[PDB]
Parts: sequence; structure tokens; C-alpha cells
Amino acid sequence: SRPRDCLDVLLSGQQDDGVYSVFPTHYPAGFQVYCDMRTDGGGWTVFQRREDGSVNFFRGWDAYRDGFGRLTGEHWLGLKRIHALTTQAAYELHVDLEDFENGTAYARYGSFGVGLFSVDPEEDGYPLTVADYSGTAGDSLLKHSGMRFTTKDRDSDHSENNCAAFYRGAWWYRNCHTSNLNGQYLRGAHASYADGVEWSSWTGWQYSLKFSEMKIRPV
Amino acid sequence: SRPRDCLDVLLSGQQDDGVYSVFPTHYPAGFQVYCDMRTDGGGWTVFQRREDGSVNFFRGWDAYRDGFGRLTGEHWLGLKRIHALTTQAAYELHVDLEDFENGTAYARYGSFGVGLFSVDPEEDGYPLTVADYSGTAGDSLLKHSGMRFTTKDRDSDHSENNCAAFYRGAWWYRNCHTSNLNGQYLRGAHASYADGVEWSSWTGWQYSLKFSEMKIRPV
Amino acid sequence: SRPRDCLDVLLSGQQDDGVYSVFPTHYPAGFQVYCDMRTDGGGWTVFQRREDGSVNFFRGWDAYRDGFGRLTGEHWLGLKRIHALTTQAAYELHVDLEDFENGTAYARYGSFGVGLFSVDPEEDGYPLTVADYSGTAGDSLLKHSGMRFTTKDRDSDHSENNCAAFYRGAWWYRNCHTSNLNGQYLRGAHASYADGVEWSSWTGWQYSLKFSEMKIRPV
Amino acid sequence: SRPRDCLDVLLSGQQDDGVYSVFPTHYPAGFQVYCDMRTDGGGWTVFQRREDGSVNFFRGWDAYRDGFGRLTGEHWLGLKRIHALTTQAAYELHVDLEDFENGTAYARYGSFGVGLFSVDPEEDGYPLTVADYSGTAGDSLLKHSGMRFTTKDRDSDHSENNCAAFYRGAWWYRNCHTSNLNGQYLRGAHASYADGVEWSSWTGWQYSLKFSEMKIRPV
Ligand SMILES: *[C@@H]1O[C@H](CO)[C@@H](O[C@@H]2O[C@H](CO)[C@@H](O)[C@H](O)[C@H]2NC(C)=O)[C@H](O[C@@H]2O[C@@H](C)[C@@H](O)[C@@H](O)[C@@H]2O)[C@H]1NC(C)=O
Ligand SMILES: *[C@@H]1O[C@H](CO)[C@@H](O[C@@H]2O[C@H](CO)[C@@H](O)[C@H](O)[C@H]2NC(C)=O)[C@H](O[C@@H]2O[C@@H](C)[C@@H](O)[C@@H](O)[C@@H]2O)[C@H]1NC(C)=O
Ligand SMILES: *[C@@H]1O[C@H](CO)[C@@H](O[C@@H]2O[C@H](CO)[C@@H](O)[C@H](O)[C@H]2NC(C)=O)[C@H](O[C@@H]2O[C@@H](C)[C@@H](O)[C@@H](O)[C@@H]2O)[C@H]1NC(C)=O
Ligand SMILES: *[C@@H]1O[C@H](CO)[C@@H](O[C@@H]2O[C@H](CO)[C@@H](O)[C@H](O)[C@H]2NC(C)=O)[C@H](O[C@@H]2O[C@@H](C)[C@@H](O)[C@@H](O)[C@@H]2O)[C@H]1NC(C)=O
Ligand SMILES: CC(=O)N[C@H]1[C@H]([C@H](O)[C@H](O)CO)O[C@](O)(C(=O)O)C[C@@H]1O
Ligand SMILES: CC(=O)N[C@H]1[C@H]([C@H](O)[C@H](O)CO)O[C@](O)(C(=O)O)C[C@@H]1O
Ligand SMILES: CC(=O)N[C@H]1[C@H]([C@H](O)[C@H](O)CO)O[C@](O)(C(=O)O)C[C@@H]1O
Ligand SMILES: CC(=O)N[C@H]1[C@H]([C@H](O)[C@H](O)CO)O[C@](O)(C(=O)O)C[C@@H]1O
Ligand SMILES: [Ca+2]
Ligand SMILES: [Ca+2]
Ligand SMILES: [Ca+2]
Ligand SMILES: [Ca+2]
Repeated sequence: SRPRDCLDVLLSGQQDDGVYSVFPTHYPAGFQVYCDMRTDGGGWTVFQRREDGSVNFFRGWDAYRDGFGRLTGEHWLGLKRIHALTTQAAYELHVDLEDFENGTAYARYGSFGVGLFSVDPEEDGYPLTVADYSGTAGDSLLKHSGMRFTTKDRDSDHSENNCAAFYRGAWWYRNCHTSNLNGQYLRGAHASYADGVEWSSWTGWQYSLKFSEMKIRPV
Repeated sequence: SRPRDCLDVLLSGQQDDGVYSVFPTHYPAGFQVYCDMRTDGGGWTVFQRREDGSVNFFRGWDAYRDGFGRLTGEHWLGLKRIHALTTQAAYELHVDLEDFENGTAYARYGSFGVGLFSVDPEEDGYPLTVADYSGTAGDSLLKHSGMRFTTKDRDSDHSENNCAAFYRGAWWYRNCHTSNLNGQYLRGAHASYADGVEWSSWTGWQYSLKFSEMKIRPV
Repeated sequence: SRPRDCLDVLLSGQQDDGVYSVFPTHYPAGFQVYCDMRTDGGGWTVFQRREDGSVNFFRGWDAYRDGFGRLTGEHWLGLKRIHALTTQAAYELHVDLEDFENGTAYARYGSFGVGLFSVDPEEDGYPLTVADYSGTAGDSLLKHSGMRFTTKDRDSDHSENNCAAFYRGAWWYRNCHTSNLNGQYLRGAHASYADGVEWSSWTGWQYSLKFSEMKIRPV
Repeated sequence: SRPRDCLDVLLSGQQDDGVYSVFPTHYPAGFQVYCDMRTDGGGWTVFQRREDGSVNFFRGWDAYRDGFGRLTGEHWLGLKRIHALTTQAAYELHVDLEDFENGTAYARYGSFGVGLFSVDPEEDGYPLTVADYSGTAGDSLLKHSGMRFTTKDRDSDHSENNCAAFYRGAWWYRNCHTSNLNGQYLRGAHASYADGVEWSSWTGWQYSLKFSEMKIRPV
């Protein structure tokens, strides 16, 4: 009765999409998550969802560490929880996207982790590990591999300015991004440059997507 | 020997009203609570009690998060503990009231929860879920459903001012309240408007009740 | 292998005085304590020791909450740990004293607790419960029963001034004390009034004792 | 499946050098460490590594308490973790060194601990216990036995100045050091006095070593 993630939940015989308790190896108090039990056989732990612009994603370091929003709607699970999940086994990442024309695409990454070898993942800036792309959305994440997480109030990017401030989001920014899924909910085509919910490989630098979901499952 | 609430305590063969250790799913350190083993067959976990005005209830955010008073007297268990209890199963709420003429009434709610789907219940303001009224006191809580918790130093209400400051309490204020059980212990009829221990549906807007107890049990 | 106190350690077959790991009900991480396995059959958990004046006891709230000194020498275990121990069962208190003439005396209290019913024992000031005196030192603690703990930087006493500042210690001060075992190590008779390691019932108001040990065991 | 250290990992049949989860007695959440499964039969828990100067070691108290760097490279595990490991059993210390001429030497200490009897190891300054030298590097640590840990922002040394500031490191400084393995990565011979990665007994006061590893195993 102590599943470590949504795959453990599924394999214990819980087949319905919804909110479940999980207990990562180094987070034994555990916490609630949204489980996707449908995509590619199910067992995905959601850590990010955009769908309606109801939640402010232009938040500081503490909010991105601790999480915000609601599991049933738009949310960010929190980097401390994403670290606890991704360090306990080898995980893949699934990213579901939707445009405002009801077009959908996905990106799959064979390996995904946050601060995997960091003694203090918070001080080390929750650095991204990501490799092995496949899917229909194209790759907009591999160039982010190795980058620390940057917020408007904590700059660990490779730009002379703050990428999070400039592109109004929070991400593993380099100089600055190919993806920006925590960017502003600008609702489709926008004149502003690359500061919406962007996945450059699918819809370019000036299209804020309607829906994103980022979720993990052990390989 | 790890009951999750006062019902687990009762069903393990502890029939006496009093203080017991409970261990919620996501609060495994556990904590002590007052158990009501009498009301409607027993197994109720108390989280609020007014009885004599001996404890200051006009407290800030941190006090309402962490709890205050004593389990054997006037107390608030703390929103972090009420979140830990109400997210681990489906709970009902029982509210016992007494006026200064030894009149008593109660309100029962078939569903009750605090920050049930909140990634960070503290940042999300411990929002109230409450439905399905029955009893003798009348309903003074259903209009509060969906509201965040507001204190004198943290305003998440739907008023242009701070409802907690204005009505000298701490509650899931809208604009502003039908109930105010954490209000001032003004002892019966008062000239001041709605700033005492108010349950509007029973005793109106200018009567501070002698006794309140708010308690939960799994359905 | 999870003893809750020094009595559990003793009954598991550890007969030697020394440092052991204990795991109180609501402090499951556990911590190390000094166990007295000799006094009245053994199984006493030490929480205070004076013996040489090597450790500064004139410390603030945080130090008295979290503890200081070393388990093998002069120390204060910390009110958070003393709360965790005394709330998990019914404990007695033993107080061993020594003067500078190698005279010894003790006080035994049939009941002892710190913040026993406090929702937040820290905010409630770790109030003392103590009753049922017997021994050779006389009673210098029963008048302290019901008092919150006062430090130089947090005044919860019944004096118009700060008793901890005035008598250079930290205690469940009333107005102000009959005992002051966390007072200055003034080494025997002193001109200053009641600001040393005082046990008034044995050695009066102007004698700083050489040795004190305060320790607990379940009845 | 809850090894307390790298020796428990080894004896469970994990023979490969690498990163593993360990669960110390009083740190039950556990954490990841680098295990050396080769040196003198294996089972060593690494807590310090220098190899390339890629990580800043001139850090403050909080960084030395909580840890920094990466387990696969240069890192400091953190004094809170080193306290949790060394208080749960009797440990020996192994120190591996390398100069820039591919010369190697080691120091072995039959006993090693950090804040072993400290009620609050952080407030007590994580004092060093170390005894019983043998090896090829010579002894540069025994004179540090009994000293608290000093950083540039927290001075507990026996110098009139701050040893950590003066020798640009963080250590159990006396007045001031025979070893300085958290000093600046100055890369071999340097004109500056004793402010590099120094092991005085092997390479003197003006030679910053290429590689250091500090690791522990139960005797
Ligand atoms: C894009 O998908 C949407 C979600 O399924 C469609 O809206 C939904 O249409 C349902 C019937 O298919 C209807 O019951 C739902 O109420 C509605 N959902 C929402 C969120 O509005 C949408 O369909 C268009 O809009 C609706 C309201 C109807 O007028 C349809 O005829 C429209 O095509 C899809 N959009 C397009 C452009 O196809
Ligand atoms: C309202 O209920 C109160 C609590 O039961 C009553 O007071 C209690 O009366 C007991 C005998 O019934 C007595 O032993 C208790 O000491 C007392 N409790 C307290 C808290 O005072 C109260 O009764 C009135 O007051 C008491 C002191 C007597 O004088 C009675 O004759 C009074 O009726 C009840 N009040 C009324 C108005 O009935
Ligand atoms: C009070 O008790 C002390 C602790 O036992 C005595 O000192 C100890 O005496 C031991 C022999 O009995 C000796 O081996 C210890 O080294 C010594 N301990 C310390 C802490 O000094 C003390 O005895 C007096 O002082 C010692 C040094 C001798 O000179 C004795 O002859 C003295 O009586 C006791 N004091 C008195 C006044 O009896
Ligand atoms: C000191 O040890 C180093 C690590 O083993 C040597 O460098 C390594 O040499 C390997 C072949 O032995 C080679 O495959 C590795 O790429 C290389 N590692 C690194 C980190 O460079 C080093 O050997 C000297 O430098 C290398 C590049 C060659 O030119 C050798 O001929 C050199 O001797 C050793 N240094 C000395 C002075 O022996
Ligand atoms: C959103 C984003 O990161 N855009 C960045 C672009 C693109 O990387 C480039 O056009 C390749 O598409 O490069 C810069 O102009 C640049 O190199 O100075 C910085 C700018 O921040
Ligand atoms: C205690 C309380 O909340 N009273 C509020 C009342 C009642 O809601 C209303 O009289 C229905 O009974 O409405 C207001 O006057 C209003 O709408 O502007 C605000 C006031 O704060
Ligand atoms: C150490 C101590 O508390 N002394 C206190 C004494 C004794 O309580 C009293 O002499 C009975 O022995 O009373 C006071 O003088 C007083 O009542 O004003 C205050 C003073 O702080
Ligand atoms: C690195 C270091 O600690 N050097 C110290 C040296 C050596 O201890 C001494 O030369 C023995 O080798 O002593 C001092 O000069 C001294 O005593 O005043 C202080 C100086 O900080
Ligand atoms: Ca930057
Ligand atoms: Ca407001
Ligand atoms: Ca006072
Ligand atoms: Ca100094």
C-alpha cells in the first residue's frame, strides 16, 4: 500500500485516471499526484499541466521548488517532488501538446531526470537530464539537457540577462529556449517573441499552445 | 497501533472521549487530537472548540496553519493537520453549537475537505470543500464552499477589505460570511456587527455563541 | 530495535550507563540520549545535567527548544525532545543534586510533562505538569506547575520583568522561582540573589549547586 | 532494502562503484552517496572529493551543513549527513590523495566521527573525533581532533582571525591547520601560504593536491 509512482498504482489494479498517494524512496511522507492510466498502457505521473490559463505560472524559485495549482487542473508538482520521483528509478518523459485548432502532438524522451546526482538538488538548481527523442511534436528539449532551472528571481542560465524574466516563464533555460511550457497563456498566435506556452519544433516561437502535460514513467 | 483518525481509535476498542495519537497517510510522525466517541456512535476527530473565551482566536496565518490552544479546552488543530486528515479519506463534518440559554443545535455536512487537490495546500490557501447539509442549526457553511482561508495578515477573500480584520476572526471568507466560529468570544447578544462566534442560520449576525465544536469522521 | 526511551533500552538487556538511540511515538527519526541504568533500578532518560560550569546555560528560546551541550557532559536535551518523550506515556521525574561539600539529595515527582495537551507546544510555551513530591532535597518545583517556559528573549512568566533575565537562567518561571537549575554556575555560596543553580528547599536562594541531573522514566 | 551505509550496500551483493541510496538510523528519509567498493575490500561511503577544481569549495556554513557538488564528481556530502552516518556505528576514515606527478598516498584513521555526543550537532559546530593513524601520506588530521568546524561566515577556531577566511577553505581549524582538503584548487606548487588543497605531512604547506577523497566504513 506504498506505491512509489503511478505505475505502482496501475500495477496494483487501479485503472482509472485520477489523484493517488505515492511514496518515493527519499520522500517517505509521500504526496498526491495525478496519474494518467491511458497513454501507451498507462502508469504516468503528471508533474505539469496547462489547459485554460486559470493559474499564474510566472512564479518565483520557492513556488517552482514546492509546487502550485491543483492536481485536477493546471499545476506544477514542484522540483523537490520531481527530484524525489526521478532519482528512485530510470524514468522516461511523455509531453502531450494541443493547439487551438484541436491539433495534438507528443514528444517521448527515453531518459529524464532532475538533479539526479546533486548532493543538494536545490542549491545545484535541479539540473535537467533528458535524452532519446521520438514522437510527432519534434524535439524542443534536448538542447536544454544539462541546464539548471531558472526563475525570474534565480538566474542559472547561459544568457547575460534572466531568460525567465525575458520569456515570462520558468525552465532549464540555456540562451534561452526551444521550449517554454511554463510561459504565459497567450492563447495561440502572438506578436510577442517566444514568451507563451512554446514548443518551437511543432508550432514555432510565436504560438502559445492550448494544452501541455508533462508526465513520467519508469522504463 | 497506527490509527489514521479517531474512528480507527474507536474501532480498535477505545470507547472513552479524550486525547489520542493518530497517524495520517502523509503525516506519518502523527500528532495528538481530541476524539468524540459519543456523537452519532462516536469516532469524531475534533479540530475546533470554543467554550469560555480563555484562548485568543484573533491569530495570524502561521497560528492557523500550525494550530494553537489545548486539546482538552479551546483550540484550533491547524490547517496543515486538517489537510492531512481530510485528504486521506472522504470525511463528513459535524458542528455542535450552544447558546447562553443552554440551547443546543448541530449542522452535519456529508462531505468536508481542506485543500483536497492543492499541490501546496498552504500556498493555495487551504480551500474549503463542503456539501450535503442536514441538522437543527440550519446551513451557514455551504456559501463558503470553494473559498480560501483568510487571516488578518493574509487576504484571499472576495471583499475589497480583509474579512478576517473586519469580523475579527479567521475563516474561508467570501464577502464576507454566514458563519464566523473563530470570531471574538463576545458572550451572547452584541451591538457590533457579525464579529463574534456567529452561526447566522441559528442565532443571526449579533449573537456570539457559548460553545462550538467542529469535528470530522470518514463516511 | 526502536526503544521509545531509556526504560525500553534497559528492558531490552542494555544495563550500562551511556548514550543510546530512542524513537518517541511522534519523533520517529529518533535521537541520542544519556540513560541512567542505576538509579532506583535504572531506565531514566536524562534531559538536563550541570557538573562543572563548562557549558553556557544563559541561552535563548531556540537553544532551549533544540537543545545544547553534550550528552556525556553538561547539556539540555531540548524542550521539543522533552515534549516528544513525556507525551507518549505517563512519566515520573527524578532530580539528583550535589553541593560542594559532596552532600547529595534528590527530589522524585510521581508525574511530569511538558506541553502535554498543547496543539503547538512551542507556541504554547512548553507548559510544565508536575505533581506528587517525595525525597530528601525537599520540593522546589510544585509551585512551578502550570507555568510556561521563559527565556531571556521570550517572557511568558507572571512577573512584570523577565524572570530569566533577572535570575540569569531559563525555567517555568512564576514570580519568579523556588528552583533555578539552568541558572549561572556560580560555585557554592554567592552574594547575588537566587541567580545560580538554586534548589531553594535544600540549599536556599544564595547557593549554586555543583551537580544537577533531571531525568524521566515511565511509571 | 534499507542499507545504513555503503558497507550494507556491498554485503547485500552490490560490488560496483557508484551512487546508492542509504538510510542512517536518525535520517530515515535517507539520501544518495558515492560508494567505493574497491579500496581494502570495499564498502566505503565517500563524503568529500576533489579532482579538477570544477566546484567552488569556498562556501559558507549552510553549504557545508547541507552539502554541494555532485556525487559523480567534486562534492561535500554535508555535515548533517556525515553526523547521521558516523553516530549510528563506530567508523574508520580513509583519505586518498594524488599529486600532479601521478604520485598517490593515503591516511587511515581507526576512529572518525562528527558531533558524536552533540545534543544539537549544528549549534555545537560538528566537532571532529579522529584517532589511530596509519598509511603512506603521514598524519595531518590528529592535531584537528576536538575542533569545531569553521567556515568564512562562522568562526569556532582557536585563532584570533578566521582560519577559513585566511586559508580559503572550511575545516576543523585549530590555529590553523596541518590539512586543508576543502582549500582552493591552486593546481600544484603555489607562492600563497597553505591556502590550497594541503596535506602538510605529505606535500607540505605550498602544494595544492590534484585529487582527494575522504570516505568512511564501520570497523
Ligand atoms: C475542439 O474540441 C472541443 C472539445 O471536444 C470541441 O468542443 C466541444 O464540442 C462538444 C461536441 O463535440 C460539446 O459537447 C462540448 O460542449 C464542447 N466542449 C467545449 C470545451 O466547448 C470543439 O467543438 C467546437 O465547439 C463546440 C462548442 C461546437 O460548437 C462544435 O460544433 C465546434 O466544432 C472542437 N473544435 C473544432 C473547431 O472542431
Ligand atoms: C445550564 O447548564 C449548566 C451546566 O450544566 C448549569 O450549571 C450547572 O448546574 C449544575 C447542576 O445542574 C451544577 O452542579 C454545576 O455546578 C453548574 N455548572 C456550571 C458551569 O455552573 C446551568 O444551571 C444554572 O446555574 C447553576 C449554577 C445553578 O444555579 C442552576 O440552578 C442554574 O439553572 C444551566 N442554566 C440554566 C439557566 O438552566
Ligand atoms: C568529594 O568527592 C570527590 C570525588 O570523588 C573527591 O575527589 C576525588 O578523590 C579521589 C579519592 O577519593 C581521587 O582519586 C580523585 O582524583 C578525586 N576526584 C576529583 C574530581 O578531584 C573529594 O576528595 C578530596 O579531594 C581529593 C583530590 C583528595 O585530596 C581527597 O583527600 C579530598 O578529600 C571529596 N571531597 C571531600 C572534601 O571529601
Ligand atoms: C598520469 O595519469 C594520467 C591518467 O591515467 C595519464 O593520462 C592518461 O593517459 C592515458 C594512457 O595512459 C590516456 O588514454 C588518457 O587519455 C590520459 N588521461 C588524461 C586525463 O589525460 C598521464 O599520462 C600523460 O598524459 C597522457 C595524455 C599521455 O600523453 C601520456 O603519455 C602522458 O604520460 C599520466 N602522467 C604522466 C606524467 O605519466
Ligand atoms: C527564444 C530564444 O531563446 N531565442 C534566442 C535566439 C534563438 O536561440 C535563435 O534564433 C535560434 O533559433 O538566439 C538569440 O537571438 C541569440 O543567439 O542571441 C537569443 C534569443 O534569446
Ligand atoms: C457578515 C457579512 O458577511 N455581511 C455582509 C453582508 C451580508 O452578506 C448580507 O447582508 C446578506 O445577509 O453583505 C454586505 O453588506 C454586502 O453585500 O455588501 C457585506 C457584509 O460584509
Ligand atoms: C527568586 C524569587 O523568585 N524571589 C521572589 C521573592 C520570593 O518569591 C519570596 O521571597 C518568597 O520566598 O518574592 C518577590 O520578592 C515578590 O514577591 O515580590 C519577587 C522575587 O522575585
Ligand atoms: C597553516 C597554519 O596553520 N599555519 C600556522 C603556523 C603553523 O602552525 C606552524 O608554522 C607550525 O607548522 O603557526 C602560526 O604561524 C602561529 O603559530 O602563529 C599560525 C599559522 O596560521
Ligand atoms: Ca543569466
Ligand atoms: Ca479582501
Ligand atoms: Ca514577565
Ligand atoms: Ca577565530
